[PDB]
Amino acid sequence: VPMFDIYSRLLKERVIFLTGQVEDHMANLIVAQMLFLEAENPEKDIYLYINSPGGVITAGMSIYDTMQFIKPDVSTICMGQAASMGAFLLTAGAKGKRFCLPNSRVMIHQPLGGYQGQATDIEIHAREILKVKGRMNELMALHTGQSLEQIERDTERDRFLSAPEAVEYGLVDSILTHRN
Amino acid sequence: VPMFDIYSRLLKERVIFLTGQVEDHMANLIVAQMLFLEAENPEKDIYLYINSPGGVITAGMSIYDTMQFIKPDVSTICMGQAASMGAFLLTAGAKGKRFCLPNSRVMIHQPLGGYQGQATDIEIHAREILKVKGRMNELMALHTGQSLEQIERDTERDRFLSAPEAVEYGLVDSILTHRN
Amino acid sequence: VPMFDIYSRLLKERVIFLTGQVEDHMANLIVAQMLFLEAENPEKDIYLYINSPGGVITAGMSIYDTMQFIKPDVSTICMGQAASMGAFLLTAGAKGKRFCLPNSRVMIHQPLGGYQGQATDIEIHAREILKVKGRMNELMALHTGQSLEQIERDTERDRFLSAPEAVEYGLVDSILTHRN
Amino acid sequence: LVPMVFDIYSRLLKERVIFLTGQVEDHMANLIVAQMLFLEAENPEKDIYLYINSPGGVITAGMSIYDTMQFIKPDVSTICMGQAASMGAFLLTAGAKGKRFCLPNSRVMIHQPLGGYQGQATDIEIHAREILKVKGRMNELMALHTGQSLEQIERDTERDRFLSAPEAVEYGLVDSILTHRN
Amino acid sequence: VPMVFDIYSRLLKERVIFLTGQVEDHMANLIVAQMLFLEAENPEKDIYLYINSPGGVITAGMSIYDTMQFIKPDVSTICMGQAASMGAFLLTAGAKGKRFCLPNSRVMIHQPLGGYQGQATDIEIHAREILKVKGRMNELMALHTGQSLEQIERDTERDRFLSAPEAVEYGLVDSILTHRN
Amino acid sequence: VPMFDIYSRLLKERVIFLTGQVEDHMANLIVAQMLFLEAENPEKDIYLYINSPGGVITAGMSIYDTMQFIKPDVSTICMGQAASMGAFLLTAGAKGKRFCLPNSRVMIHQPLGGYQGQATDIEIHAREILKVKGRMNELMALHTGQSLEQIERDTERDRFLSAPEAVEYGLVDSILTHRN
Amino acid sequence: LVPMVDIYSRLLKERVIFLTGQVEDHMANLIVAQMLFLEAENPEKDIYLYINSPGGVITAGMSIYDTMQFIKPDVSTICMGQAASMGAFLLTAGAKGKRFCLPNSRVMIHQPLGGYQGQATDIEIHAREILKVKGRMNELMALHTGQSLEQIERDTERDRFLSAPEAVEYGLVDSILTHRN
Amino acid sequence: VPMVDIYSRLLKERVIFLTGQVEDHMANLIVAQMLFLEAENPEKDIYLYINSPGGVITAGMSIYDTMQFIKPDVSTICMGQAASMGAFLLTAGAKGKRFCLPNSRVMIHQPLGGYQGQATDIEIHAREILKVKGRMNELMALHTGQSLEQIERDTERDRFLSAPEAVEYGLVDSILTHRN
Amino acid sequence: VPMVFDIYSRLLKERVIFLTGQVEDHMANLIVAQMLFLEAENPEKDIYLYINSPGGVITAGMSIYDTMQFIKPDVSTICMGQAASMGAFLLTAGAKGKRFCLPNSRVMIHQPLGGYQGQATDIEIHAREILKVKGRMNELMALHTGQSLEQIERDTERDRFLSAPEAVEYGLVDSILTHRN
Amino acid sequence: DIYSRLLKERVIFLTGQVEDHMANLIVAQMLFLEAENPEKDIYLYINSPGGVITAGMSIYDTMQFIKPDVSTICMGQAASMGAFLLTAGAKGKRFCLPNSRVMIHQPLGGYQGQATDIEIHAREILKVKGRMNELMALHTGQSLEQIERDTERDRFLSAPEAVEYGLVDSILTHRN
Amino acid sequence: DIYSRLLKERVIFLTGQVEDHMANLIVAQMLFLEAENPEKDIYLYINSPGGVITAGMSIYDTMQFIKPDVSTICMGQAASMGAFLLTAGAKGKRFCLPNSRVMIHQPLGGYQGQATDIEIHAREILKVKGRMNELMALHTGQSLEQIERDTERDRFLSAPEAVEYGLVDSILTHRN
Ligand SMILES: CC(C)(C(=O)NCCSc1ccccc1C(F)(F)F)P(=O)(c1ccc(C(F)(F)F)cn1)c1ccc(C(F)(F)F)cn1
Repeated sequence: VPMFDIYSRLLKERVIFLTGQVEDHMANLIVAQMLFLEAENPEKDIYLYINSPGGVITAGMSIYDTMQFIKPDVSTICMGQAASMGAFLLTAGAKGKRFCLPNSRVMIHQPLGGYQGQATDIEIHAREILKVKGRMNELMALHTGQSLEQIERDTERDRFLSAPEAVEYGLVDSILTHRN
Repeated sequence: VPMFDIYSRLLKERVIFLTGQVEDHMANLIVAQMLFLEAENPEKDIYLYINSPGGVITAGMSIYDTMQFIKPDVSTICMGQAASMGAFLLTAGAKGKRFCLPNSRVMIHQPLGGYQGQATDIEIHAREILKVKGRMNELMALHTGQSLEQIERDTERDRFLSAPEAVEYGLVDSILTHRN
Repeated sequence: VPMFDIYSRLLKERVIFLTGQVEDHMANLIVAQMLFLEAENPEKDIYLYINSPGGVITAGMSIYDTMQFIKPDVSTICMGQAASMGAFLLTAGAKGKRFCLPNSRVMIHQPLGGYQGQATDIEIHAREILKVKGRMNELMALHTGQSLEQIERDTERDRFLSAPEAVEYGLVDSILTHRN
Repeated sequence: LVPMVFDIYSRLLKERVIFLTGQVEDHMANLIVAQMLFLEAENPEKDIYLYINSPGGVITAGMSIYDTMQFIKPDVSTICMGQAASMGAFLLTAGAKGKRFCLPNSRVMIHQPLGGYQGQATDIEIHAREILKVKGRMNELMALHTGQSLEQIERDTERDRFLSAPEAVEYGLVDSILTHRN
Repeated sequence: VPMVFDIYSRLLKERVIFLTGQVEDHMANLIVAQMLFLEAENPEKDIYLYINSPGGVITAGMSIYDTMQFIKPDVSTICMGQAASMGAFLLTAGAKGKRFCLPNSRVMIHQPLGGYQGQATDIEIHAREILKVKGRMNELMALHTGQSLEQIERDTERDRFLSAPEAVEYGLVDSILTHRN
Repeated sequence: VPMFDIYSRLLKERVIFLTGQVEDHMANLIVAQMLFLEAENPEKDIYLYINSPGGVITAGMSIYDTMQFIKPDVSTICMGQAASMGAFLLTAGAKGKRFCLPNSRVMIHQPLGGYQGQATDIEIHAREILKVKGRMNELMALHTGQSLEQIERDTERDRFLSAPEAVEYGLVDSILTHRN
Repeated sequence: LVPMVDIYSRLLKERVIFLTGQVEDHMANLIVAQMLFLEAENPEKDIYLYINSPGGVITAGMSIYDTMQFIKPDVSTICMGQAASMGAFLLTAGAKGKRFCLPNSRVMIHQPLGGYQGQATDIEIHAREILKVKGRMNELMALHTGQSLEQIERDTERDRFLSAPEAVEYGLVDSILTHRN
Repeated sequence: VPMVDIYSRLLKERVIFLTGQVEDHMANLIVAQMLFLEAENPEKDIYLYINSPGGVITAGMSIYDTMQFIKPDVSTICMGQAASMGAFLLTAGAKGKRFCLPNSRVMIHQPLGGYQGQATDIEIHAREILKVKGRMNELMALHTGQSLEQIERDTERDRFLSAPEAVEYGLVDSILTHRN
Repeated sequence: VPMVFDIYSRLLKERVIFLTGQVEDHMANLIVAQMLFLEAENPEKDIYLYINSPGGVITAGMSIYDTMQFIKPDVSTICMGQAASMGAFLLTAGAKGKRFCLPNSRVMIHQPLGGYQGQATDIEIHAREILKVKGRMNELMALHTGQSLEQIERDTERDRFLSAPEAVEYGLVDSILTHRN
Repeated sequence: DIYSRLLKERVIFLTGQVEDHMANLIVAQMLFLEAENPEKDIYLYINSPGGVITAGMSIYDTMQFIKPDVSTICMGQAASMGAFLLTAGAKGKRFCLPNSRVMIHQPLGGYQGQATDIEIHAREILKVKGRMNELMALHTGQSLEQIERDTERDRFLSAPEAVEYGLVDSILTHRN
Repeated sequence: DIYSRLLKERVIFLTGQVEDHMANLIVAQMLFLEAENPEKDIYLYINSPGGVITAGMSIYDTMQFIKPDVSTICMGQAASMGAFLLTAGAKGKRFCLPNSRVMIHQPLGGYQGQATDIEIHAREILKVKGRMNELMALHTGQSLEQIERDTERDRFLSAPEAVEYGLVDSILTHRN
């Protein structure tokens, strides 16, 4: 990692990178960077680049709730891909400030999970992932402006969206083409 | 491998052994041995020893359905232990002809299972193991003579029964102790 | 394996066993027995017991065409479970001679596959698994009496059937309960 | 690598913020305990802020954080982020009353202690008694912090039980929901 | 194995041989030895070769091929589950008129696969070899199917599946085998 | 690691290195580098050395879209090799500022991929990788000046380019041999 | 995995011995044992040794070679699939006029491979020995093929493939075998 | 392989095979065979084919002492190779009846050993392998008619002998070439 | 590593770069980075590249080689220990007149090594490509040694060791450094 | 940086298995010391079982090339290449500590491949053995023949025996 | 840093198994300390089960050779070479803590190869065992005969037992 090191200087310009699989510890680092920037200045926008194939729902939810919680607007920019929990956090950005780069791609689907144990415990845990599915679809509908029923239909199986399609789906607000 | 071998010669006396973990192939051996003894003589009792920790539920139901289908009474004898599907196949024997040896032990509990994938598939497979729990419990009421909601409670967790409690429970009819 | 071995002894009664995963070498053994049984007496029914979770499609189809090609009717009996390709070969028995036991279950779904390579290669194998899915669904519709659409809608995701449901669906013609 | 501003987690310690993240075990808990003492040392009056995102973990390790939280002069305010299961739910409900929060989409799981032993029957009895004594006390400390009766906590912890943020408020595990900063 | 002689032994005295699974030296040698035995036992009756194979080692397949062409008996081939690559090749190499697909078998054909490791000089020796192997396999297939060598070349560059009807139309087999007479 | 290391020192002169496999994390660091240099001087050229055999397409597209978006020209110099995604990122520098060293080579082909699962899902991901192949060829045709179908035939299979043939093909503009 | 009537045993009654797979001491000893036994059964009748091998251990192979020359009966060798390296040597080692290739079989010849680990002094002892075995192989190869020593040397420095026809014109084998007459 | 049993039938002609690594169990097999052929006719010759890289010394000496002990002369035939303890049992056959096939080769050397532990125990074991080295060289001098000192000088390092050389050295009496 | 700045960073101030061990992409890049920094620091003062290497990835070496010829300053190559294959190639590629062995270093040359696995068609592609690489390697070799391309071809078919004097005599290096001059 | 401080006293440590990267870090320290001062001695401490010859030769040629006299001090052991580099110190400056031990033997090697390549690589290791022997004779003042006779097998020398043999010059026991 | 900081107070820690690289670290710290002040005592805390003999001997020859006395202090355990280096300290300046323990025994070893080589390496470990036993007798004041009767098998000495044996000079109980 080349020399403030490269990421930490970009953090001074309110830039945060979410990269790779979503799990607790990289999630916590994003949360901490957001909380830190809100302290440095609750008025200025935060920029979160998202290149991710997805990952742990509860961990992405910590970034989501931090995203809504803090004062600053969190702008999202998708480069490479934003899949599943990655696509969910991209559309979670402040309305009007969610972006895809021209050849970034997006994928949405339904929650994934797995359990082993007794029938009683399996029902508990299956009941809970369905509640998570419903919560995601609602939040998904809310950020995209699609109906709940459109989210449900379209996430039952993997659905890919090009950058233009994700603009037209309401997942992002526009494409970043070149700096003016 | 003591010797025409010791199990095949024991089979000549209508004696079938269900040892160890219950799965598709060992269960198939027993299905075939029962079919064969039935072909030899539909009148005579068949003796099914059971020293088993349990195992795959559908594998066991292939034995259960075969026991109930074939004309001969299938007598069951618990030596060692009959746990989970082992207990089930022991109480499935012809009423009056189900026996624990003096120190054999019995354990009953609910189906174990699990699966991983999309929420929608998790739901389908949770539903299914719940349906199985229901049937298994119904079928246990049938054979032991206890109320459905008694079985449901006695098997939510691991529940041991000594040979006496297993008779008093309805699982077996009597204890074997000394040949007459 | 008990002793003439037990499976050989029941071959004499024109009973074949399909147990466990469908793959080439076990499927081959099953085919070899059908050809033998037909060469012994092309007019008598053959009895195929099925307890399997499914397996390789081409291996399963090899059994299927043999069942149809040979002179005898092939009666299919499901014990334990007949899943995926096991459900297919179950329903492919002689019309009117297809049976579930009271407590066996059936499950149906669409083909599984997978491949790695260049986009062009992926396309060739993807086209092929869809054709196979097409063929399987057509045959399922033929053997159950259900519309092609019904089959396709019901096989996108794993669907379970109790023995009663398997009869009401056209997978089997009746339940075997006791030997009359 | 960690971004620097002081790495990121050190700067947020200045504002008296501490993250509990991932599996609870001895060294990550001892890290948290050490921060809680530092904070109490740097200012015995100001509040400490403990972010919890955890599936739980080793009970004795969690109980080291817990006793530190009660022992210290500072009120410790806990904030659930993605999830607080098992020892994490316990430590969440253990923060200063009125200062325990769920983020709107965090979730809480409660259940009973896991464990087990291997050895002679005589020793199996000792270790079974111990985990039963532990389960008894934990139930009591959950009843105390949540406000639920001891019997209720028992019924509800025999099996896994999920609570959303609002249900966690209604249950007494947390006090309110943090939705937008004021 | 199930007795009646195990069941393959029983179908061997009816001149049925089973090519099943991957093609390699030892299963291929086993098929060759069955043909020679069936040829000794009666060189005037046909041999029945059931093929359910995904392919395998080319030189092991060619010991089966040369043995079918060599022995006096005709070798009739029936493809039951799949016959892919070397599997398809041995299927199409049966006695003309006596090559069948069961109705739901499939066939796949393509070009040789291989691999070498070592010095440039030996890489070239081996690369040139497999190209020649390719040229002979394409020739034998054209011969047995009646396609032009050029057609065989086009259709084997990449994997190509043929259903049982399509195989009949391609020349790869002679008839489908539906219900026994 | 000869250290403020040597790459940080080369960064000062707007020299970025792309070495080895393309993947999310080395790709993210090149994007962070590119962004940092724009912020320094959004007018001064940036130089990307490419010595790579390829890697994950979406990770390369994260770098590709960053090159086009940022205000500065990105000059691409290939040393050693630019294979697959590496060729793509090479041909994607500024027209006129794309170089090969004398004995470096270039290799181009089509997307490689692999999915497994249900036939329906195989179709979705097969269809996505074909979309990816088409959009890759379009941008390949756009940056080299060849036609969509010339790129299409030349990329069905692995195709090697000497540094002269790279120039002739429009993959790069010229060859650096000695420093002026 | 075998059929009974056992199949290779039955083919042994026709004086047919099989050399499949990699040459190593134990598979080789099995072939010497069948050769010795077949001699004792009748020292005048030929022996048929079908060869489909990539090669293998030299000494293990030399144990089949010397058995072949030692025994009274002629050992006719037949290549099916491939006879590579030690496999090829044993092919061309058959009785003169009775070594055959099947039409699409193939043959590859090269030089001894080995390796050693140890002290310089011991490295020399073993390197010399593998060079001496290389010299004895090229000689016995020059003998059985009718080629000069120098030609065998040049042609085996690196891997060299021979089609069935090129093997006949090289002296490895006497003639191809297309159909049972 | 080939039960027709090929090794059993050659044993009836008094032929024993020593193949592969010399260890207690295969050597016990050779001993058991020699014992049996003595008990069958203590006067006819026995024929030990040797193709062997050597092996454990005490395992081998059990074969050696059995060869001298039994009334029958044990003719030895090297075939392929006889190295180390293979060479020793080769030359240990009956005088005038030790043969090499023309292209067999022999290798001789001193014993190999390995020990770990306390210095006091290392001495006890190093003393022992020197004793075993002295005895082996002695016996080897006695069967080759070479001096002890010549044997000692030649076995310090690996020495290869061809079939003729092994005759010249006295390890075998002559070369079998063609059956008379 | 010892600090002094660490020992290698300190020798970089004296314009000394170390090429140690297997040649692969990341160690090659650090070498290229170093040379870009040394030219920038002073486009005229010589660069000293110590080489002790058994070889490695050709494209990775070729990134070093082309960086060496592009940059303005002369690159002086000092062999110590061993320069084998691509390491030999990079040592003889230093500034003409300034390529050295130390007295007991040894050099080894041979032809490219590679390996492919796949369809026959792609095997053709990659075998052609490695023959293309072998030719240019031989050509750049002859250029830097002065030997005829034919001589290079004959002497790199197999591993060929050269002592320090032999490498001087061959054109690989220009002289030997024995004691300090 | 304890080795860095000790480096300031012109002390370089040869520890453990000899291979390319540690040899190269050995060479880099010797060049740095020469540049810091070409007239002062360097002290190379050796505690090694040996290792890769070409790696040791890169250390050996550097010791001869650089201007400073490289004194060698054996502690623990110097076996095989470790003892070659010990005997290659500046004459009169090669030291054993009282309870170090020295082991000389012959090159070890191994190849796999074609017989032609086996002969190529075996010829080479015999060439290496001769030059190892040549240089061993050179620094100990024994004859090539004596060295060839003494190194065919493992051979242990104690500090006194290492002085008699010529491998080292004397024994350090206590600091004067 | 905590260990660097205790090194400034002339304290080195010998902890765990004795092998080449941890032993080199110890030797480097001793030469560093001797240079920093060749007149001031060095303190060596030993908590170790033993380990490689030649590595241990490089420590041992450094302790003897350098100017400063090396006072050794046993903490936890000093077994085998651990015990050897503990009795290696300056007479009068070797300590045990009250509840530390000490184990002595003979050298352990292992070779594999030709008989002639086994003899060579077997001979050498016996020489090593002689010198080891000779040095121990020296440092403990016991007779040679006593040391080897006592070390032929594992022998445990408590702190008072090791004072009485001559392995260390006194016990440390509380700071004064
Ligand atoms: C990128 C380029 C600036 C470059 O790497 N300089 C490295 C020197 S950094 C530097 C500079 C000033 C002060 C201090 C420093 C340092 F180092 F102390 F920090 P360049 O010189 C180059 C290109 C290719 C190669 C090779 F060998 F890999 F092929 C090599 N060098 C270059 C030249 C020409 C062009 C044109 F004309 F084509 F546009 C573009 N780029």
